[PDB]
Amino acid sequence: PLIPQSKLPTIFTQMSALAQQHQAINLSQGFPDFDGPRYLQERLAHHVAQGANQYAPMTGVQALREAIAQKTERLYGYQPDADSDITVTAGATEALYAAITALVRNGDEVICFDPSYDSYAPAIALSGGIVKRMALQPPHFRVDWQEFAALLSERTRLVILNTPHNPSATVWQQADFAALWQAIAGHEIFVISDEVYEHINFSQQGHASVLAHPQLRERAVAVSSFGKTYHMTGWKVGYCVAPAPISAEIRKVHQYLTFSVNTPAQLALADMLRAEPEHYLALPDFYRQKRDILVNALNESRLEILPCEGTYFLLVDYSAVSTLDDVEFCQWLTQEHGVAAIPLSVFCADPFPHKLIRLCFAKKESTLLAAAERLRQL
Amino acid sequence: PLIPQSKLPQLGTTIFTQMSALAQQHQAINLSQGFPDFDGPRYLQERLAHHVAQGANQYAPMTGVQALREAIAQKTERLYGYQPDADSDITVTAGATEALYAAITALVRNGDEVICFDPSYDSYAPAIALSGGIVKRMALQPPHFRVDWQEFAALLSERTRLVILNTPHNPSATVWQQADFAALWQAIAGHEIFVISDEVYEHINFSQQGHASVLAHPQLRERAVAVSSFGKTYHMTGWKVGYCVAPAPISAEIRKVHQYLTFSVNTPAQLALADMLRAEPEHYLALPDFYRQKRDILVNALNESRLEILPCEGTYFLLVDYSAVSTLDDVEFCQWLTQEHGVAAIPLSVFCADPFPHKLIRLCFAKKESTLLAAAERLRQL
Repeated sequence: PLIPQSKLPTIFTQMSALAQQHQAINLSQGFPDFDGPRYLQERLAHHVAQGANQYAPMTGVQALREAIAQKTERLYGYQPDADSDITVTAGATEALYAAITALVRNGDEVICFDPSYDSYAPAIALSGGIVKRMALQPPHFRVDWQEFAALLSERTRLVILNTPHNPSATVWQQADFAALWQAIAGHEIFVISDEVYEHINFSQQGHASVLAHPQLRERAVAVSSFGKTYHMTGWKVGYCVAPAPISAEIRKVHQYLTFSVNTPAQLALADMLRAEPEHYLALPDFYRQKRDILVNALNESRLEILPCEGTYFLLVDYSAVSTLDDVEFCQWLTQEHGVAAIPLSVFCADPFPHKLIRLCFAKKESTLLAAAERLRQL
Repeated sequence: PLIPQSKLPQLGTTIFTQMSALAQQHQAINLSQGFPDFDGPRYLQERLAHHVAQGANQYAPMTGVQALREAIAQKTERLYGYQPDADSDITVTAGATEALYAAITALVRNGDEVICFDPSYDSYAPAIALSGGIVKRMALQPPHFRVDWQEFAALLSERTRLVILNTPHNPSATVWQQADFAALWQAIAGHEIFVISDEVYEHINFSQQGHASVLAHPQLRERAVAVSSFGKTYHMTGWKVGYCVAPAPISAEIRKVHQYLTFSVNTPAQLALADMLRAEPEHYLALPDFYRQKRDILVNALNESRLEILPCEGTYFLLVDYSAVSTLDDVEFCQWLTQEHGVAAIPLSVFCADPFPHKLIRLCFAKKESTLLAAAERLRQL
């Protein structure tokens, strides 16, 4: 038995096991416990039946890329080229890995922000990139542009940002993108904007996308996730929008990663985009309702809430209630009050000196109400 | 305007989409496409809809749905005589393509040398390059494309880290026998050389002994990765669901990569496939006879044409030598054939990194009887 030497030297699985062993309300898992639109499900079955089950084009089904182009135009006032700027991928996860892999060379420095979604770091490492982390500080987790400016070097190749922000639930304002552009304008720095929660922004101001900034747009990759937008994360279909030159390099990697993406699913997704276009304009109110169920319960609790601007996650400060560290507090919470959450420390590379936990409210009303009742015991 | 330097200034192919475009322009029988022109099993499609309807549409486990991994485990045991561990040895991926990229990315470090065999499936090389690995090619020779073990031994070095073999072999339609795997073990037994066996066409082996898998060899097994594709087996290439079998330690590393590649794969599809595996195991057991019938339609047709055929031992591809018909190189010949005789084929030279001094073209017989009969009637005129 020959053993490989890892080129990359379980939390989410503990919580669901502890939540199961103690019948705790699951608010840790970052996906819905309700299903998606059946129109989409119905169109999938229709395309499978019509026999559209063989390889799809490498860049994605034509109808889908064109439908995505139109959506982009309606939303951000600019129309990408459907044949060269849009690429369908097996989930946003693959788009991120493809974009990162296409842009990061050995020794390149990539600026990221913590707390962070855990998939960026590994991809950057597999391409031999160096991660430079900015530690966003609670409660507002705003980007300290002066700290940012200091992280730049001649090796800075890419900036990966996530907005709305998982796990902090904060969002980037138009002004933040303006500041990013002012900071990287004179440098050869690419931008990857993880905007999978693009339709879950509670500001009246609306979602501020990198695609709305004319200059950043020409040097950036926007990543979206259908699984996240249509409440069906297991469908694994996403895409990225980027200038032709950049999308071309994303495609070179993608083509050998998976080559093509589930064909029926794509056609179904195309139908959904064309049949119910204003569908996402409703998601903000849809999730704001769910968010408040948890917020109102926590206002009668010794637990404190941080402002939730986006994503379907919420941050809670348990200082007044306990002295334990977040990881073990969550274990205590699950075991003593039947509510499972995720400690914010698992999203940080370096020590996080705070008493914050992440709660997901992308759940059925009954789940949120049951959670609310238990949160009110603290 | 920012333009990225490509990590792959490696000019890439459009040979397949171009042949199809030429075929439709001249309404030619398209035998160049490496996928069915008929649909998959109805039961599989039904079960997909069933799981979608039952709400099984959220993230599946990172290593794949538990039920699919066990069904694969018991299938492996029945076929090759050994039962892998369902939890640690099997990993579901979004197509064999991702299983290959993941396995290759997890084992190839910068500078590592990987031995490959031409003619070759075009996805191995680029994945190796992205990990900074060095490709060392063996040029299998017609008519039998048998491995030259002396040539192989010569390619080995202290930097050889991996051997990628594809059996049944696309595009040569040849296969590895039990003795070939025996030879492989003898050749690499003393070095830190891992093996990746692309066995997507494992259920399309026309041998009397049947498909010889790397998984059937006790020693090669604990240092190898077998790659499978459900899309190939169930005639629905667009479903993109594959997997790889490897020892816990190797799977552990494949998984570390896969997890950040796609993380999880279409959940309802995985459950649908598991049902298909448990419910109708006979579907793959009858695939050889199913394809031998389609193959023979082409074999008998050209048995009077002046074109010659080489032995097709596996895959749903067939090699045709056109020496007695034209002096054109294979690329110009396939164009001429599509335009003048209405039958689209793929030149074998596009599958080779180095010059291929032969007049061979690849035909795909994974087509409806009506498609194969029409092609047969046209190939007759040569």
